[PDB]
Amino acid sequence: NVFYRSSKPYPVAVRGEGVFLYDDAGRRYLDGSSGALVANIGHGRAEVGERMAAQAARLPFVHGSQFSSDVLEEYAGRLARFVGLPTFRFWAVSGGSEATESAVKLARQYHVERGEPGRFKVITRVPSRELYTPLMRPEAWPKLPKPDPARNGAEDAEGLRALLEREGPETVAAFMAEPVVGASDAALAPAPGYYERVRDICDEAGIIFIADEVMSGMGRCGSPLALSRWSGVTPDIAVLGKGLAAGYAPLAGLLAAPQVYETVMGGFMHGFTYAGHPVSVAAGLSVLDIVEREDLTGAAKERGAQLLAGLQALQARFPQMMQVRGTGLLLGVVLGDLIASRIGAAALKRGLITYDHLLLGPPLSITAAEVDGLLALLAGALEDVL
Amino acid sequence: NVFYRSSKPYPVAVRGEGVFLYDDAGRRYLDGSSGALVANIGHGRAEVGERMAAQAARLPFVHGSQFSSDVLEEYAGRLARFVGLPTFRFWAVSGGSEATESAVKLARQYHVERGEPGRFKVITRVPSRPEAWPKLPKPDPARNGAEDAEGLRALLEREGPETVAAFMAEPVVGASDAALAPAPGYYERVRDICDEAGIIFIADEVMSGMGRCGSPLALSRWSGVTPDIAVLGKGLAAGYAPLAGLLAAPQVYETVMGGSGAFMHGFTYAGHPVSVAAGLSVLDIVEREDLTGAAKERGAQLLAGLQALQARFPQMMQVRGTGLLLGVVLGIASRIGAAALKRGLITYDHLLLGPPLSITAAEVDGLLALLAGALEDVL
Repeated sequence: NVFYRSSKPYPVAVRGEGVFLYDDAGRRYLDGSSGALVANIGHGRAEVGERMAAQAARLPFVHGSQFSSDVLEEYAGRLARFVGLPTFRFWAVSGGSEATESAVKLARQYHVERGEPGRFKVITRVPSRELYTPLMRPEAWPKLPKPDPARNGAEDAEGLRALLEREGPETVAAFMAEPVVGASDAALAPAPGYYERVRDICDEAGIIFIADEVMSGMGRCGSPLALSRWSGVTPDIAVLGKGLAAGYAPLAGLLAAPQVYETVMGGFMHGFTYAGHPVSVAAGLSVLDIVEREDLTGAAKERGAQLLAGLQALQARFPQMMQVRGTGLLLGVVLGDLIASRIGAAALKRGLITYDHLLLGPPLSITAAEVDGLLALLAGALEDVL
Repeated sequence: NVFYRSSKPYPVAVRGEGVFLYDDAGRRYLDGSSGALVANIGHGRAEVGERMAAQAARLPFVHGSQFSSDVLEEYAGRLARFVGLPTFRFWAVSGGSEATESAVKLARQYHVERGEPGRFKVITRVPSRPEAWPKLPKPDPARNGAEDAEGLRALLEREGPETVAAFMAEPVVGASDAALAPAPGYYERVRDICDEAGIIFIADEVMSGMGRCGSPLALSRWSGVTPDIAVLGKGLAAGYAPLAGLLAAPQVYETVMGGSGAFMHGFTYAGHPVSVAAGLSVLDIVEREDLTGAAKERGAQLLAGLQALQARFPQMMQVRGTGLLLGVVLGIASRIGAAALKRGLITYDHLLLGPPLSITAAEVDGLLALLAGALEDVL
């Protein structure tokens, strides 16, 4: 009675242990992409399950329009401190899209509250009521060129000033970007100096800098927030998701600078039935305890380096691997002729889960031996197809 | 460090037990609207917690583009059977809006697969591009059910059925018009009109379903009528997990699968094992404690209580109720809600009421006593 996403055959999963998944045929798979870069701390954590059970028995649900909860109050502070934004305000939601839309809405409202309704444009980067209707206009979404990792970071970032100049800085509300790109361009990352310059340009222009960390955050890239890898730069709004509760509960949200929060509170949103959901928040808190206790951020750095080195080593045997990239445990492989689905299918056949581009990112808790196993499975898939 | 929704006070809740909530200040509140008609089986069900914990320890997450799960396969069948749509296909998502969005996209894709891309309009009903969303007048229970529904056919002829993909409606209206329900014969006529027009009938039971209105699905109260797509949420996991979804008739499912063979690619947590496990546990309880039957009994008691109050407060222009989904039309509601909260009663010119289906007879009387006090304060 399941409405499958497509007519293809869907294996039925029955168990998840660590970095592995098992189906109802006994087949075992190494979760090379943590599902969709979601299962950051691995599968089968009884610790998280116990925490969710305790919250369900104590206080499972309250609607945010009526009550806050002790677990949300606790988690908000814990999360803010972990990511290095101790004074920021946490807006909890159930998914990444809700979190992203909340961020955009907030950026727009911020300027309207300050008496600057002319600021409505939201700049985004390739390849990633009456007060809000301007966001519906095509002109509200100007595009910044794709970053060029081979160019001096600050110089590359200056492209933002150029765009602002032609758009008219007084018409711009914000600039939103994934510090390290996800699926759109597998693990593409700007050169050093890029975000430091972006932060400064945004401050000069008076626009809100939104960091989309839905995929790159929570230790994934070897740092609490990937943006911090660039001289500790901090955004005005950080968007979180997927890895927040690491697959244990539908949890996402954003962290807003005090200035932004206070502006909107003076003079935010209504729906979201499960926004701030106690059981889901408890899952996030338990996951955070683990991320910190096991120093998975540090683990992502070490294991990420090992996996990247392995992918680079494979290029000699498979020169069809046009480019290999990685920041922490968010890596990418660009393929070409001297398909990503063809190699993905072959990988699955061999028991390797993956996301012309291949996005890789196993659980931050993966062991060194398991990283080598992942590489061996990938080599087999490449051999089958190439 | 919490980003509150507004500058007003948001008491910090710390415990939920049965139909009661308690804050860190010691205060107790009677959850008269189950939050937002979400907590259908009451608060603090350790049973559900244990089921979620067991799932988290066994298989917490798989992405639907890669794997299905044994718990989802189990739940899909159990849910389908419980709601009276045993052969329907379950599409799981994490929230009501995702479910409704999915239903509309499915209805539109259905016609595209059949070579009728012109059918793009989705008819909805007041007050639940503009031209793509025709509006049917709100129901009039004072009018004959079939007579009232006939307006849908007239609207179809006005719009041109060849340009319509579906008709979506809440069997019993929610907050838009507190518990407004059509007269007998309404949906029976709707079903026939849709069949004749060849359009998809979508029943939005996100608030009205899962026993809320004294039936597995509220639509069934109208001669067992079944939709082509039933949208569910809220009461699904009853506040224990963000879970929602839709059940599609085999005809609809097979048409998409037999055509392009693909539906949707978004929704990271769609089919989420832990949330689905909560839904399965909630379903076990709903069936075991016959909460659908309870809603009918407790609902009749609460409605009678509201009608008695109406005799005292003529400002209560209308008092309505279907199972435990009730409404009070005033001729104001906001002030009553504020006065009620001060007295310890949680509420949703309309007042929507709907306590947990597990509420006891004594607790219904307690709810009525608190409401009476709030009414006296304002009226």
